[PDB]
Amino acid sequence: VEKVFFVTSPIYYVNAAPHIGHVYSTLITDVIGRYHRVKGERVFALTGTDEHGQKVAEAAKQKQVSPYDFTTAVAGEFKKCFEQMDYSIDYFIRTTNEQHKAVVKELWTKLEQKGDIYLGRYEGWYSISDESFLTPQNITDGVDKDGNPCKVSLESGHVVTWVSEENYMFRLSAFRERLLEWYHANPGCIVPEFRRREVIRAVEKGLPDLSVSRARATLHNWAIPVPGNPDHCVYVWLDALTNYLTGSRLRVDESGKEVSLVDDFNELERFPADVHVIGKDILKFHAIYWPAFLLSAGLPLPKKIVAHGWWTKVFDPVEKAEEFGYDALKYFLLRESGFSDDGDYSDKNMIARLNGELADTLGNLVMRCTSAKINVNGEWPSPAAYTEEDESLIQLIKDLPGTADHYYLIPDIQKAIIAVFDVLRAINAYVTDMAPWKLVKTDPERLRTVLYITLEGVRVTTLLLSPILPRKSVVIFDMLGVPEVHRKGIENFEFGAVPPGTRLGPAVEVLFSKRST
Ligand code: MET
Repeated sequence: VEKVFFVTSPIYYVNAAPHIGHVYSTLITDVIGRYHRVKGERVFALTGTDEHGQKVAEAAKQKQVSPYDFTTAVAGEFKKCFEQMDYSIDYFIRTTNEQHKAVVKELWTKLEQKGDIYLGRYEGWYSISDESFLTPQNITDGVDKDGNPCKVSLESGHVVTWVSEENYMFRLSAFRERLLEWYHANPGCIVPEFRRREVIRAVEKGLPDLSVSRARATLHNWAIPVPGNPDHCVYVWLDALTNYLTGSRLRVDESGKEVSLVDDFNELERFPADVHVIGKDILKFHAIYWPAFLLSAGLPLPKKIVAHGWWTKVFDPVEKAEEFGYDALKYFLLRESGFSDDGDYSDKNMIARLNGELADTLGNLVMRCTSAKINVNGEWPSPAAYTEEDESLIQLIKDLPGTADHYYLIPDIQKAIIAVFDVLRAINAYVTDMAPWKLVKTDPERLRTVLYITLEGVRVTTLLLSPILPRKSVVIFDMLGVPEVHRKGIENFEFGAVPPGTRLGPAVEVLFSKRST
């Protein structure tokens, strides 16, 4: 089914300035979106801000300014950050948007009509910071900003409070069987696998109904009213999760502003999401609540939720990008960490990867095959006959796109990078064995073959690395003189797509500059 590939980030609470957490989540969303655009697919990537709720309102009250002013300002800080980071997100959604609120009301009303929302009570624990209902098994003893004894969440460590409110309740308990059927029929719907298993174990244990409204005083009147009941506000999470639906329904102009909300999601061919990128801290809301709501409303379910290893709720990414380069930092963040906190994020390791992989492996190779000493005609040469060693390298280059494609689709961007760099290491080894610098004087016919394979390997690896290194990839292709048309599209994943006789671009000038150890 040819639709628009729909990839999302979470929408971030505006209680606080943007930091690495949000940058990382949105980076992953951006990389996926970029890969599918490189593949030649229609893409709509979404990110944004989560602006209502008790947590934000109390942050605004702490800074002594109105919630409207506060949210608008911080939303601006997030936008500025994502421009600075040079993402290619198609739209930035804010839950304060009137068209978003409209959608929330439509969805709420649908749930109510299907009989899945009733008036009840929630009596139990709540983490305002996580906007999360917790059971007594999920709390323990801790301390508040003072240092007084209190209760805190086991999930997150933030303070919990007991809540006793008459609330509108969603009949989540009724969706346990269908959610379990969903997880089992779609065993790749949650990545990584151990997080999928975690969700299943949880839903197996049983599901309580879920409070989807709060008394308006509690949220300092900073939330969406419940349709037909002004005394209640819609739970920030139902509000927040609904952004995905809203985004799927907005026509957006070339400038990036929302201009229209379509009635039927199918008009824009985005819903449901093909990939929801989230942090591990909000898995339950996306893998349990969200699909339960969609099941109630008869809406289609997302294909994949990928939950990465860091919590999204001192290390300044803009500052490090100014120091080491933007693409470099992006490469590091995506290469250093798989689905764990077990990444080494120090300057030592940043420089180690910068010098070792980016400069020594990739950059060095680019200069070798474009060098005036080795590539004396400044062109793609026409290869002669291939040796078995030539063919071994060629096979790797041919196999690479299929391998990288699967990884990007899991999605597992770390493994995609590793796969490309395995081939880059192999090309370097080949170049070292063939010693093309010596062949310029000794065997020009042989050099043609060696140089051509090298150039082609570099092009193909660069193409598959272009979602990770969007700017540097362009520089590389410019050096190789690859025409624009060949920088995109699955047809150009194939070996030999750039014909011999193509001229290299002019030289000026380093690709990645190494740094003091
Ligand atoms: C619908 S995604 C909501 C995410 C939440 N606002 C957070 O920052 O953790």
